Amino acid sequence: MKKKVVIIGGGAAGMSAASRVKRLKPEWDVKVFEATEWVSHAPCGIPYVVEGLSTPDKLMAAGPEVFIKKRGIDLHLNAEVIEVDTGYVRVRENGGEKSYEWDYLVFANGASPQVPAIEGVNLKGVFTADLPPDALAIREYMEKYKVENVVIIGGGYIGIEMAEAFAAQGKNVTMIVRGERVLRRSFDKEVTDILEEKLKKHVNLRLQEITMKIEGEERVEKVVTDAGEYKAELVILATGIKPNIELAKQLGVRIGETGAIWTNEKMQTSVENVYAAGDVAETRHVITGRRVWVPLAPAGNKMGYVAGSNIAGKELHFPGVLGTAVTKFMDVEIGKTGLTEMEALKEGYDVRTAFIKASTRPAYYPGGREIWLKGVVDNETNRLLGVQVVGSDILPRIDTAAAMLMAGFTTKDAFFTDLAYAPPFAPVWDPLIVLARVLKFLE
Amino acid sequence: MKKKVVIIGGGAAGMSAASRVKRLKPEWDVKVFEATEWVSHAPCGIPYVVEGLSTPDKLMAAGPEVFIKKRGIDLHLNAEVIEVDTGYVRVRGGEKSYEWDYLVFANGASPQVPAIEGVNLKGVFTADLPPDALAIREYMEKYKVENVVIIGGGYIGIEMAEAFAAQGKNVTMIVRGERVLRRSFDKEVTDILEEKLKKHVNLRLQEITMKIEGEERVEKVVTDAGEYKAELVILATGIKPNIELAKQLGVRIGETGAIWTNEKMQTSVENVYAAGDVAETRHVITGRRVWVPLAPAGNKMGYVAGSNIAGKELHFPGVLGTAVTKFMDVEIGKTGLTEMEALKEGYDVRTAFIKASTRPAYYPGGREIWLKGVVDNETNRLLGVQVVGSDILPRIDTAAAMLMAGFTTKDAFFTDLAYAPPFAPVWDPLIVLARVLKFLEH
Ligand SMILES: Cc1cc2nc3c(=O)[nH]c(=O)nc-3n(C[C@H](O)[C@H](O)[C@H](O)COP(=O)(O)OP(=O)(O)OC[C@H]3O[C@@H](n4cnc5c(N)ncnc54)[C@H](O)[C@@H]3O)c2cc1C
Ligand SMILES: Cc1cc2nc3c(=O)[nH]c(=O)nc-3n(C[C@H](O)[C@H](O)[C@H](O)COP(=O)(O)OP(=O)(O)OC[C@H]3O[C@@H](n4cnc5c(N)ncnc54)[C@H](O)[C@@H]3O)c2cc1C
Ligand SMILES: CC(C)(COP(=O)(O)OP(=O)(O)OC[C@H]1O[C@@H](n2cnc3c(N)ncnc32)[C@H](O)[C@@H]1OP(=O)(O)O)[C@@H](O)C(=O)NCCC(=O)NCCS
Ligand SMILES: CC(C)(COP(=O)(O)OP(=O)(O)OC[C@H]1O[C@@H](n2cnc3c(N)ncnc32)[C@H](O)[C@@H]1OP(=O)(O)O)[C@@H](O)C(=O)NCCC(=O)NCCS
Repeated sequence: MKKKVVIIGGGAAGMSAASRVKRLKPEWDVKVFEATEWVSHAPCGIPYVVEGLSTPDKLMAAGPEVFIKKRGIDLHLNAEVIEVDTGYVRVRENGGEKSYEWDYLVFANGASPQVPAIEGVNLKGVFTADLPPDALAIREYMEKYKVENVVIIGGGYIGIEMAEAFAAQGKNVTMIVRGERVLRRSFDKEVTDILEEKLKKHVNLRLQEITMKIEGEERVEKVVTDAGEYKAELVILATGIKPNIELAKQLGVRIGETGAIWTNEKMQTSVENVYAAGDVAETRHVITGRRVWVPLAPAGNKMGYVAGSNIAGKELHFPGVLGTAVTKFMDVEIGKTGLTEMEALKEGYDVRTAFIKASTRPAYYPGGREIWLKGVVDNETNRLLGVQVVGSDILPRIDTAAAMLMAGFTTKDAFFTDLAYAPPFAPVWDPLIVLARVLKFLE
Repeated sequence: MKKKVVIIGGGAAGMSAASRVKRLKPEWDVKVFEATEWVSHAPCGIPYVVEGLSTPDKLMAAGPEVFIKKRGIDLHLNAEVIEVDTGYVRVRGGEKSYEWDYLVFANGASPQVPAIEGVNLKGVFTADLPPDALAIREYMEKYKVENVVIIGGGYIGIEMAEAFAAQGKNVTMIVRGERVLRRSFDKEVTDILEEKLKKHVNLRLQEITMKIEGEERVEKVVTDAGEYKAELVILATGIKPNIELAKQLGVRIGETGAIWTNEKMQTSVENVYAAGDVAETRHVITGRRVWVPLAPAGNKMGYVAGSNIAGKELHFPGVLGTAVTKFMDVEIGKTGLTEMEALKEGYDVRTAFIKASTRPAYYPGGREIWLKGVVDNETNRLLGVQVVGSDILPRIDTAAAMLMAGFTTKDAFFTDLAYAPPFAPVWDPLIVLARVLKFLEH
């Protein structure tokens, strides 16, 4: 008969799972509790609302009424799950604080930014960019106060996307990076260097620097590091994120080695009838089989879909991820899929690599631009372990490579794949195919 | 020890194979005979040189000296192979014979000549090799051309129409069929390109051209429907493989009309290979033999043939029929089988046709993109994908990989495809397509 399903969080994962369950079991009572006023939202668009490319209401996919009226999901907004135990959840709503039973539970509860323990992080003008309310706050601050110098702490992709959003508004932007290069955790050097030459020109890039303090009157005026000081009337916090596991721990939910919630292929946790999905959830790597945490949106959506399916008695397996990701600074596109040279080495693979430059068009169609590719290959199988791409028109290479990795293509398999050619689209030898030829499969 | 290798034709296929052989066997005598002055040339760029996007010398990649001096290939330009027999080739001024131990037909395909009167008037052109682009340019400089007429609704017709429309000319398209590209795509896909095409070109469907009229020069085109003022005509009513020399050697011709080959690109005659637009190949999905005269396949075939000639065994799996082109801002392409082709092949099929956007609603510049999918009901495998609108390349190339590997609808759904707001919407259109199908179980 009928069950009560409860879902914690109204991001991509939560809504994916709610939609899916209700879709499969219309007669079921599917409740969602979302702490904010925002549902079906894209934190991925925050830099572009901040940059001013978009109005803040566009961050919402559909109307909460679509979920409630049209799809029949008992959506509670401004509802924080504060306690959780086996079969129960405790929630605060009208002010008021009330308990609800559940037969199935989903943690779709995301991840929030790491708070670096330096003094003055709580000044007015210090911001983290994680949910849509952050975009509103940043906009209202800049309207109330004249912000001219901005300082970004962190060289991850969020740092970079945020830097772009302020540089594009004519601001003086300074980036503080602990590492020897940007994005050093997720990409190899010869790839990140290409984005850096560009970044360095539009941003004061400060490598190998540890921020000690944020100083300021009623709110932020300066940032002090182990090297120098930097004028700043706005600070963007983005020094990594961590999964929101505190409620899970209350239920004794197994936490994976990554820090995120352990799941299997069906997105089940260690606790029966309890699932986890999205940025909170640890998953599987398609190439290594190791468990890994990749808090991105497409995976998050799929996990939600998968969890819902299984909750509703329709067995379905998530194979895992490839770590596929893309972003851009100005006209410089950057992305990967599969393992970097570093990751593959860490995993004990016997690897060979290649790094090549090519063009996006033939020399007889104009507008051809530079594109660079790095490939990583297991010497014992000739299989592609990963691909990194930087320059322009990278998406078809990344998406195509991703398919290839899903299927375990070799260098020879890639070479003979029937990829498309017309002069307006690409050069006669696709850059991905050139890469494949470079390595040259053998034995 | 050393062998004499001879290669007929200096297009993509010929040069691919010559480079490859010489690369593997530097001590071998590798001769190429190319009828024109052009080597390593791209007929694919002719519309854009005609449109004026490019100067005509950019149709050649590296100088002929790169091949001769730098790579050591005995390249003969302005050399037509006129006769061929077992072990010999006859070439032309001057006419002399050369021995061969291995032979490659890299000999392309030339346009079908429709047998209507006046096709040989000044101003009537075919667009197949680079000299054609030069001829078309010099004609337009010498004579004022204002009305252009294109015969044929294939991709060449369409690319040529764009090249004349973009120059402000009055362009009229005569098409025998009920729609453009009707041979290679389904209706609900071609219709999207047509709504656009119809606005910048006088599109005349279901019309058979009877006559080209003129004095010394073309002035008009007459069809079964009306007449059309015209000072320049493009004929693009299909192409056919150049097999006449092959027949002289008794080379097996496939059911398609092109030269039969196997995976190693060998013909029915020992030590004789074929590569490129002249060659019939294999279909990766159906296993049927098929002719797809396109450039990437042509290059690969050349590479494969060379490898095997030089004692390094290598197999070409075949093609998917992947292809893309564009009219103005309307991109069009496919990979794998259309609904029509799949039905012709006896598959039990289901399909889907969806519209999506290239960005999320919060990043601007999002445009419309439509996808058709064809799926075998007994395996859930993708048989083909068709795409029209904008930003189609990542869908087509990705789908192509998927077809190479035999992905199902579920395999596609769970593929880790990329997302950022500047690149695509949260649900990639390819993934939406896959979901639409829905993996069914017995
Ligand atoms: C600036 C930025 C840029 C990004 N860019 C990209 C990109 O380019 N590409 C990409 O693939 N991914 C990107 N991501 C990641 C992407 O936004 C997430 O992976 C995706 O939103 C995951 O959805 P989710 O539901 O798992 O978690 P989230 O979307 O983070 O949302 C979780 C929700 O749960 C709610 N919640 C938390 N605790 C409670 C509680 N106790 N009670 C009730 N509700 C609660 C929160 O209010 C929150 O709204 C980006 C993220 C950020 C912050
Ligand atoms: C207008 C047009 C647009 C195109 N657009 C696309 C596209 O968008 N995408 C795509 O993938 N493909 C396209 N193609 C196809 C592509 O150009 C060919 O597949 C490719 O050039 C094949 O190379 P090939 O050497 O096999 O044949 P070809 O390139 O035709 O070259 C064969 C050569 O052999 C020579 N030859 C012939 N007979 C003799 C003889 N007796 N002796 C000596 N030499 C001889 C010819 O002079 C010719 O140069 C297009 C073709 C045309 C004409
Ligand atoms: C949209 C959403 C809530 C997930 O719910 P969903 O209903 O599974 O997603 P969709 O709205 O695409 O799917 C609706 C249904 O219509 C179908 N559909 C029909 N025509 C379609 C078309 N032209 N395009 C897309 N989907 C179509 C879908 O395939 C799906 O099928 P189903 O009925 O078998 O489930 C979720 O993706 C979401 O929260 N999105 C916005 C926020 C976001 O993802 N941002 C994350 C961080 S950037
Ligand atoms: C170029 C052509 C002659 C084939 O020659 P090829 O040697 O097979 O291909 P390339 O010249 O690209 O390869 C040269 C070598 O350097 C390498 N290389 C080429 N470009 C490279 C790059 N950008 N970065 C790194 N390495 C590269 C290749 O891997 C190749 O390796 P090999 O030494 O193992 O052979 C053939 O493709 C051709 O005729 N092209 C012109 C025709 C055309 O483009 N269009 C035809 C119809 S539109």
